[PDB]
Amino acid sequence: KVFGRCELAAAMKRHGLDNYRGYSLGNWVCAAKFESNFNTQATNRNTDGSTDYGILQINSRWWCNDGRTPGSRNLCNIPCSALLSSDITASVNCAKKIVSDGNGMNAWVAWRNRCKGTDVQAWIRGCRL
Ligand SMILES: [Cl-]
Ligand SMILES: [Cl-]
Ligand SMILES: [Cl-]
Ligand SMILES: [Cl-]
Ligand SMILES: [Cl-]
Ligand SMILES: [Cl-]
Ligand code: NA
Repeated sequence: KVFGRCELAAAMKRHGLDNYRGYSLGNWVCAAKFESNFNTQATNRNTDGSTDYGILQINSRWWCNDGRTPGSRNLCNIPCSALLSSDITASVNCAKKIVSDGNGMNAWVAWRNRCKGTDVQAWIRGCRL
């Protein structure tokens, strides 16, 4: 599913991401924009052979099992395929674990480089929520 900007912002808000671990909603929408362009089916293979899945490009090295990342962990206890669903639940719940792990949203290198320090509220402007 490719989400619209306000649609995703509403869906993330319904799933408990507004102010989660103190990150306003615009952080989460900005991160998804540059990670996936709001496409739940986005995948990309990393240099080391692991693969990132879904609207927030969650990595099989640490977070999910795709059966093809030898020696990796599955800290969200999900198949990576779960993260491609039109329903964002699995992605959201796994993102909550990730952002709770010590490094906050810096885990998303695109968030650090493109969203952090910026006017992230712009990302939810004009949306009804
Ligand atoms: Cl947009
Ligand atoms: Cl695994
Ligand atoms: Cl959803
Ligand atoms: Cl933090
Ligand atoms: Cl990253
Ligand atoms: Cl509300
Ligand atoms: Na894994």
